[PDB]
Amino acid sequence: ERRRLYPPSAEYPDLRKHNNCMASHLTPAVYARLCDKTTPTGWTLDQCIQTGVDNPGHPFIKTVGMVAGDEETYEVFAELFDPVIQERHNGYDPRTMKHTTDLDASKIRSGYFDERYVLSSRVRTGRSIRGLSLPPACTRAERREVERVVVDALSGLKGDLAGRYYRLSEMTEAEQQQLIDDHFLFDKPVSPLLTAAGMARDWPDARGIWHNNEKSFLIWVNEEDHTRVISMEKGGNMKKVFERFCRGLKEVERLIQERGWEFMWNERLGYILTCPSNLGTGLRAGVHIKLPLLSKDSRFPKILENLRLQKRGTTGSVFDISNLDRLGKSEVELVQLVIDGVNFLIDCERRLERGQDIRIPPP
Amino acid sequence: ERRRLYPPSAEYPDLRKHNNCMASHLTPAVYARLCDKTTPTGWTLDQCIQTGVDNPGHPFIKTVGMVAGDEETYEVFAELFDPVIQERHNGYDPRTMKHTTDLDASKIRSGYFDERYVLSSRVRTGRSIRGLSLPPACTRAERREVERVVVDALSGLKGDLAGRYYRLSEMTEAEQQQLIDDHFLFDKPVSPLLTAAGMARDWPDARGIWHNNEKSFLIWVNEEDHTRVISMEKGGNMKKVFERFCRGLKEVERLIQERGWEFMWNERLGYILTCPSNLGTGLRAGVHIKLPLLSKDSRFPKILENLRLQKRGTTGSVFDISNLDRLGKSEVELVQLVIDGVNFLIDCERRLERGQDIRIPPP
Amino acid sequence: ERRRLYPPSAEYPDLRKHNNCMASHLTPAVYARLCDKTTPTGWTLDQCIQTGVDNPGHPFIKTVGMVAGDEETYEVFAELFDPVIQERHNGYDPRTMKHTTDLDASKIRSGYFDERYVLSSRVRTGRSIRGLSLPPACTRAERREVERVVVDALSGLKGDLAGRYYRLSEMTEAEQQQLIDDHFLFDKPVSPLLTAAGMARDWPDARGIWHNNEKSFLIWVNEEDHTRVISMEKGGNMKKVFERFCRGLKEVERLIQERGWEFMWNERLGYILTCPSNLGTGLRAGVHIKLPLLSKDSRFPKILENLRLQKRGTTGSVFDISNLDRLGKSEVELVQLVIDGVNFLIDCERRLERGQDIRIPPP
Amino acid sequence: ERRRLYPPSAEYPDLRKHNNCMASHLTPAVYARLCDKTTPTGWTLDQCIQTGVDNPGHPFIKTVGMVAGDEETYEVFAELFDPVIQERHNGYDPRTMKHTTDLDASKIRSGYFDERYVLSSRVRTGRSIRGLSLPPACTRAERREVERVVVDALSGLKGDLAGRYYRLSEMTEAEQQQLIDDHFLFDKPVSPLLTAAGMARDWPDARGIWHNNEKSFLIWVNEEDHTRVISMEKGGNMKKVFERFCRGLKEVERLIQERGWEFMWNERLGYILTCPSNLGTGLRAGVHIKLPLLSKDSRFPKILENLRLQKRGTTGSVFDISNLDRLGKSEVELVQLVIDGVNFLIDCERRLERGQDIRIPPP
Amino acid sequence: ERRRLYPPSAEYPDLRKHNNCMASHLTPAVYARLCDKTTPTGWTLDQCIQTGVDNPGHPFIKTVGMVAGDEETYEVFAELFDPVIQERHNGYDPRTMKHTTDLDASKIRSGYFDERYVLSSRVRTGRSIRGLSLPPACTRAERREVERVVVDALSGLKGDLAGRYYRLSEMTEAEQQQLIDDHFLFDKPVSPLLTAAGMARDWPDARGIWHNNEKSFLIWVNEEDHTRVISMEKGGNMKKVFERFCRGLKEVERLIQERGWEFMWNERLGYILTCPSNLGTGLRAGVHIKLPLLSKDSRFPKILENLRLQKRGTTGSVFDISNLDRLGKSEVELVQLVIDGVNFLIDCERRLERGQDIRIPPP
Repeated sequence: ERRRLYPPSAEYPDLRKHNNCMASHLTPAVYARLCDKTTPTGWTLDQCIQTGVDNPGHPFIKTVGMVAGDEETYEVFAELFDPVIQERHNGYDPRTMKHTTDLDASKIRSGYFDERYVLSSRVRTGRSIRGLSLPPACTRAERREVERVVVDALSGLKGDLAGRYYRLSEMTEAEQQQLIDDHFLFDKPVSPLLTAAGMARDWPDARGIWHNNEKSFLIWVNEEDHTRVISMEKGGNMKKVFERFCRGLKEVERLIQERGWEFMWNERLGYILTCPSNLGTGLRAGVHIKLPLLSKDSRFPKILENLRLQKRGTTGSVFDISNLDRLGKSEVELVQLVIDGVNFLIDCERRLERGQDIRIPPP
Repeated sequence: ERRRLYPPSAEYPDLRKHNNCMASHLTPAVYARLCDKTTPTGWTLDQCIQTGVDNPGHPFIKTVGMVAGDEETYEVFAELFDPVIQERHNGYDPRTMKHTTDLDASKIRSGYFDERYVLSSRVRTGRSIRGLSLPPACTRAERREVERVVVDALSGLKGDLAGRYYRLSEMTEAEQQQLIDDHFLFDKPVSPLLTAAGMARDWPDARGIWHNNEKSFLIWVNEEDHTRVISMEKGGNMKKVFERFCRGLKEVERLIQERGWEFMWNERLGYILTCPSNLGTGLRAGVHIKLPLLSKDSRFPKILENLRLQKRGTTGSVFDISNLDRLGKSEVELVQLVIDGVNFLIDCERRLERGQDIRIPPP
Repeated sequence: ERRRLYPPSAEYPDLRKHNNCMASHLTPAVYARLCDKTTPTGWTLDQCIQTGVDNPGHPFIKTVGMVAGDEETYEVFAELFDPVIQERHNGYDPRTMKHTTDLDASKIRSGYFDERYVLSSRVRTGRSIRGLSLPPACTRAERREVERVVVDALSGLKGDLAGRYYRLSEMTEAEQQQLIDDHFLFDKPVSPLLTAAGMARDWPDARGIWHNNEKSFLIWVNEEDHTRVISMEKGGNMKKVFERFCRGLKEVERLIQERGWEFMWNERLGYILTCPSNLGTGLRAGVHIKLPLLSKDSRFPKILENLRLQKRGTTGSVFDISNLDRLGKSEVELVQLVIDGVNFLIDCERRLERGQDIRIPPP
Repeated sequence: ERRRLYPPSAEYPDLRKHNNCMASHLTPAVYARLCDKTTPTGWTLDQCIQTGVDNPGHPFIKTVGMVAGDEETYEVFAELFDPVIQERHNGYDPRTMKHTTDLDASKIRSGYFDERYVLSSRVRTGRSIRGLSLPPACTRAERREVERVVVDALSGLKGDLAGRYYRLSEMTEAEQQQLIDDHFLFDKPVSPLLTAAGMARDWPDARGIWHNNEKSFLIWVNEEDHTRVISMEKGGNMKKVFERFCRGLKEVERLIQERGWEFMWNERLGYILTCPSNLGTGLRAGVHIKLPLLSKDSRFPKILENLRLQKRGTTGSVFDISNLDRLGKSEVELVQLVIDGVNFLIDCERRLERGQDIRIPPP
Repeated sequence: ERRRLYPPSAEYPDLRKHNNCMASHLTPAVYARLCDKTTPTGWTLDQCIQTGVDNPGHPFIKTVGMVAGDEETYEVFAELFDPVIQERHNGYDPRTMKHTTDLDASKIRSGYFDERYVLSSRVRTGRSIRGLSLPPACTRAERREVERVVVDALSGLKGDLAGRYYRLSEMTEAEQQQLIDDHFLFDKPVSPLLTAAGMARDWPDARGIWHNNEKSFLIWVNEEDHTRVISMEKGGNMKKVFERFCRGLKEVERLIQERGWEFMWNERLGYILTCPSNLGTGLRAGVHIKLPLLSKDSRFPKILENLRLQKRGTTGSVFDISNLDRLGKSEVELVQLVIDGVNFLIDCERRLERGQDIRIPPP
């Protein structure tokens, strides 16, 4: 018409007191360029950066501040998304570098941990369906559809990979309590970032938990991403949980492809997930390890950072140790790196108990 | 094209375990009719009912579960909004009945309260600018624009109605602390209903507080609605706060009309506000009254309900008493009703202290 | 799209210190309603009121402050234009009242003035072509087209109504000087209202003067309106100039209709002209009269206003006296009114010279 | 449809008696090509060349005759705009040559003038906001928005760069008179070129003057361009005014970028301004110098032209001397050139007072 | 866009020296109204009136000057077409009056003519297919389609109504010569009106002649209208030719309706034909009568006009006499009127041969 739209800079957010990657990498020129662009489904830049805008963040804990709604979001708004990935994934370049996926689990070697040192071992990743929007942008119908696809695929599961599916909509109090006792049930998201991103709409509609009979295979349906798969065990046996995880993943992929649905996947980004931090693989191979003597030493965080491992709470000297680079390295490579780090910390703790000096690994 | 959209019932929310007015008055036929409709600005039915869907509500505390984004929202989605107004406003009919606005304040009579019984008196309402979207749907540019209009209008304020404007974006810690000490500053919304409605996006951008020099006139800018105006005093003098409130309101209205902006207003709904519960007038004429003997009696809530008054916390026998019908009665009529109720409770407390029997007013 | 337009009140002009009819009759509601509307040709409300906005006006001299670009302008923007016509034409109502046109000139009676009292007599009106835009909105091609139509029509003029056409584009200095000596040439508009209205664009392209051989018929082509026709004579013989004017007008109308073009004309407005002040007829039947004794008396302006006559400069006691109501009365009725006023002033001056008392006519 | 548009040559203006660069470089082929093209905002070629068409110009004083409304105007209508820039900027080629901007002010050397010779020194340029239309095409809302952005940016100014902002809309008579006495206030544009270009619409709405406390920093808001910045002092100290100018410019740029707005800027054109004559830098570094003996000599204009300096009125042998090439050379390079010319004229005047012969500098 | 279309009066034809009904009933207002309108198929007003424009006509022989291209042409351009029908059909009013069709042929009574007086008798009308455009606007594909439909319908003809179909495209010279000898073949149209109307495009493509075995039934395919049907005989037996004509017409109509095609027909206009003169019925019941004594008398044309009969060449005192009102009267009524006129002329000639005086019938 003849009326004038608001200038692109008139919609520019106030990012003076923000400390997330979105605010750091957002410039007036990029916002002006990407204000008009829109994904085929309907996701806009403002909806992409709403989580970063509403949450200023805090120093010493830097977040991404961005979410995605579709596969096209990483392409329509690629100009802003690429530097965020660059800074979040230690310099990984989506412009030219190509991600490699290796989920065979036939390359895992050794990696058996001491039972006293390691109490539990987990392998966790996420997946999303290609034809349906991401949790920030998915409507109620699409959230029902992803649940239906996952339930239909997981119904045809046999062998040790056998279990049931519980819907939070009609979850009874007794089974809810037993799931809480098993530390498998997920609550309504309360983090301000998730709520601002729109990952808690329509709760608990279309949200479900798929539980294996052996209590080793866990599936969360559209709580933070379309599917969150976990293979866990009480002990230090990473090879068995890794092979169970890969068998379940390939079985689910084959079943959904047989039904006609396909996982989100791109050559340059890997497995597409809603949060740009979890990209490529989404793997967090964690370990609940108790190393009091090593935790006493102040050089322990530096040594952990040298091998690209991070520590988090479960404290009683028991911590969860997980890898860093979700994107840019193969899944089996990530598993090998995390088991190597765990073994290095195990022998360091053995030396500390014996009093032997520990050599710092190269960064 | 040739592809099929998701059926309107496929997007229908799961309202089996919801206890808000939105879920009560939502039917598959209405959702099917209003799924395609959209306000000129862009507000959809799903965005209208998202707050109700995400918040199931609780029995004995019934909420509306709906919000509006534009003036057209009450007209584009009128079919669903009308029964909600009907049930929320004690049977007020927006189909045929017309709201009457009387902000002259020249009809207030008597209504002077005892200083010992009443500690404070407040008159509070809300206003919104016609050309800009409501807080649930307003973008950053529109939230800046409403703030600019209000600040420009309130700059030209003289007499006793003189004060300053503090932006939460650059509010210093000392003045923030003094505002907290004055119980005037508003925090970031934490209620799940407000957050789900989208009333807490972009915080604290474009949010401000306008404070009178005499500490009697308070303006909140786009915290829950475009403008929240309060005239308060420490005592039981309702006529002075009412006249100050009306003078400020008419001065602001004249100033914005001089600048070219106009308040949202419809004949059938009154003053348009984002929440359908606050409609017509948005008045909450409150009183901080301490009636221990009356509070001891169990018939006190029934007596309060007879005169259409409600009690809320500030306890120490001190309660805030406010009117009920925001829409369907004139502003001066609401003030007269609330002062009549306060005087009735005052004489009831006097009788109780003297031991005299109290006659229950008709409902 | 998803971006937000500027609110209609954001474009509202600052009319605090304006004293034209446009500012007086412009309200935020009307501007909001008519901001989106646009004539088929392309004329907007802002272009209609630009002349009023740029020119604040002065007290004691009130202007219209509005212009039109097309015939649809009086219909597309009728809501704002109607009150302006109401106030400008002494209460004429375009909503219901219908204008009557009578250009026969067979009803003129008496109206012969004294040669000593009256030095000159003029009959002047304006016309516009239906298929072409008004001077404020007409482009260069349309301004060429109106000139071509008028020149082709006036070429086929015979009898006493015979003359030539001079284009200001190639007007030579000698004929320009002789036209100035004849007080017929028009200069480039310098009034701020006309320049702001856009009536001086592309000068002197497509502007011309058609001059009769007898120096009695004058045509101005698109200087302020499409055609400005004048029939003038040195004396007090109104019937001859009126009949010459009507003969020329009907001859030109018949010729243009023969060629295929038609004058702008509406039942409720009469002859459409660019300025809303000149509507219905556009007649200014003027007289250069010298009445020193009457001009000395201070009641002369009131007496002139009683008969609906106005005085203007040509002073030496010589003034131009013209009618007031362009719209709402028939052309012959306007001529009768002006000749009646002139005769009344003539007999008043005769009485003053003889010393006789003069009776004030009813208002 | 089936109806025929007016041919592009039917709209071609009559430029036979025009002597501006627009008429010189306008050809029927270019007009035919660019008649249909339109900037995203709505600026057409006819609106670009209206100023040239309405003003034929005069020999010995050649004007540009063109204006721009948007940043896209220099790209949508680049075919016509490029030769105008070529002829106006001494052969600068926007097709291939790239403009270089250097506003550091750390390269200025020497350039201190005698106090008796030089009475005042000024550094003046213009800036425009990227997201808002140029003054010829900007609507009322955009003119308000540019003023709001500039006022908000200049509010956060400290140090010696501290001052107030006066709006001409509510400028009181006393401060208006004192601004006139300071020769800082700007009047309503009366030049026919500016009025025809549309640079005087809506006066004095959204027009303001920002005045430093030290009376050295002057900002004009949307009088001829979005911002007109001046740093002036009474004396011959060019380095201090240059450093103050650059500090103010970079502070304002940083503040607007912090708020989210960005200055208009292109690699091939430099800083975008409405008039094509003022491009690249818009710098007019002037000096009020009194050289009677040099002014007596008839070779003085040639000597001034040799160094690319021009003379203008303030006469009493006092003239304002300013550079020529706004575009094609760096800002610091322009300052160095103008100070070199002033020093050359100073030593020439010293020689003339001493009677020494003066050597003519190379052209 | 922003460019201006040619005004509707700029396309107005020069009808000063035209004497057809189209020019008589065309006014600038009607042309302006109907310039934009267009039939669903694509027929415009200019194409409707091209035949009238190109052919000025001649006094004493007045033509219609209009053609139609579709059934919607009589409705889209009804405002201009209606007065033409009014004047052509002796005051028939298509606005309100409804045409009645009676093709039963069971109401014909008497009407047997003398063999010596009458040499031949013909009944001729035209028909058009509803789904295909009229000859002025029909393309090559539609002209092929009408021929295919007519040929397929007429193939299934038995009894005395049996014959062949000859295509002019491959008509051999011998059969062409024999058709010429039978005076049945039609040549390429040479009348300027038909050529200007577009009724001679693509000749002789899709043009054909269907000839009965008994040489009594003649069909012309898209020569001037879609179908031209004739039933002729050598003698004065009108009842037999009328019944043969009606039997053939109803058989063809039933056959085309069986195949799925339907004749053009409207309640207010009757059978739709391309030329507005031939409307309602298109009947021209002619008779080749030789009345020398009556032809000698000068009152014969007036007497013929009294009964609504017209005379035309075949002279040798032999003339073709036919009815006038194609539209407004029933087909059987037209046949009765023409046979009554022929019988009246027969008895008048008998009286003239016997010398008896003849009484003039009422007009």
